[PDB]
Order: sequence, then C-alpha cells, then structure tokens
Amino acid sequence: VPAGPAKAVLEVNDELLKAVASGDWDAYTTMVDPNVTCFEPEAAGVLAKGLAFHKFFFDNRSPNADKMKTTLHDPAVQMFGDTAIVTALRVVQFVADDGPKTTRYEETRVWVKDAAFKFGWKLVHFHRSGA
Amino acid sequence: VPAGPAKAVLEVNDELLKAVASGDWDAYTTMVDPNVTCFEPEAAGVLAKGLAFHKFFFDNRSPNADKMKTTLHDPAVQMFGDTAIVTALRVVQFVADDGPKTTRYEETRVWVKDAAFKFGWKLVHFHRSGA
Repeated sequence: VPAGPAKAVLEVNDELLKAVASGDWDAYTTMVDPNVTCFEPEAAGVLAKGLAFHKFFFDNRSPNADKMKTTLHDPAVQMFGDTAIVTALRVVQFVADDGPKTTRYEETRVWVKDAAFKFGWKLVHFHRSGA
Repeated sequence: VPAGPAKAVLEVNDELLKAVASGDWDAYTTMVDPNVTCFEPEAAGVLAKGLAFHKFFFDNRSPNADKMKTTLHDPAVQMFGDTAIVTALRVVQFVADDGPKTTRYEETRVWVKDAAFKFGWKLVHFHRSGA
C-alpha cells in the first residue's frame, strides 16, 4: 500500500534518522537538499548551511556515537502546498562520563516536494534544540 | 517603494515582533494563523497549537515584560513557492533578580502566502530555542 503525502514525508523523515544513526552519508544525500540550512546544537549558535557542514560529522564520527539510541516521539506533519512541516520530539540515549543519560530535543523539519529526489521529498531546513 | 516577496516577509516578521513587544493582540491576529503551531520555551517542551495559547501570555503580561528590549539579528529568508522560511537570532535584554541580563535565541519562522491576510502572509509555525 502506497503512502499519501503526509504519511510519505513522515516515512522519509524516519528514514533520514536511520541514515544519520548509521553514518550512511550516501543515504543522507538522497534526502537532504544541497543548500539545506539548520539550527542545531552542533552549529554553535548560528545558522549552518550546506551539506559539507554535515559531512564533517559523518567523516569524523566519534567517540561513542555507536552506543547511542535515538527515537522520534509525537511526530506530526502539516502540509502547505508543496511544503511539509514535520515536528517531533527526539529522545537520545547516550553514555557520558557519569554513566548512561537521556536527552530530549524539539525538532522542526521542513520538507519540500521534489520529484527529482529519490523519495519525492527534500529536506531544506531544520531546527533542533535541547531541553 | 514596494517590497518584493523576501523583503516583504522580513518586514512582516519584524512587525510581528513589534506587536508582541507592545502586547498588541489585535495586530498579532492580523499576522498569525489561527492554527499556528510552535516550539518555544513557554510551551513546556511540547508543540503548542492555536492562538488561545498565545493570547494567555498577552492577557497575563507580567511582571517586567515592559523593561524588556528585543532585537532580531542576522535575519535571512529562503523561499519555496508560497512558503518563506525566516531564520534569525533573537537577543533579549531583561532584568532578573541578579540584575540586567541578555539572552540569545535561535528562531525559525515559517510564513505562508495568503492574500486574505492583512500583509499577504501568515505565520503557520515557529521554533524558538534558548542558548
């Protein structure tokens, strides 16, 4: 059974998390616009732009990124023409110096229709912020 | 001289800040979609929806919200059809128990074209997160 627009973007959004979690850069590029912008903890407080910024973290995965477990919670999509706004809570289990920890992030992901992209959608902007 | 699409949304985005800063609820409603969603510190970690949530803060402005000074820094817009993604850094001067303080927020504002709205644009989602 094929997914409608809203279900479809949710699936691609989930697939992107899988790609990031597994360090699959090639997969990342099938879903993310070359001129993607973002606010995220790793971006040091300013808007980061382009894939090169993100590839840096793929090329230098360290040190216990493999122990990490990430899940998306409470996902929702809102459609505005060819734009889809996906909102969710990202919960990350990781190990720190003090032991196992859990952190929650608010995530906004803005997806745009593009039949040229593998799944018919591309990520153009996202905003992730920690609790 | 009239503003093009990108300049136009930046102006409306600035006007919205002016409305919030001055507690002008009527102005707020000329710019913000009735089904607006948001992530923001005031939303207690989950996605808030609707104008009623925001009106609560207008109706209960307290206690030194008038002393506050807010400015937008490094604004940028990206256009995707009828969607405009405005990104900016929000700097807020306020007084705490310990004295005058300054805080920076990352802000994503998603605006959508609508000729029915006063300025031709409506805010449908935003994401604000503190440093």
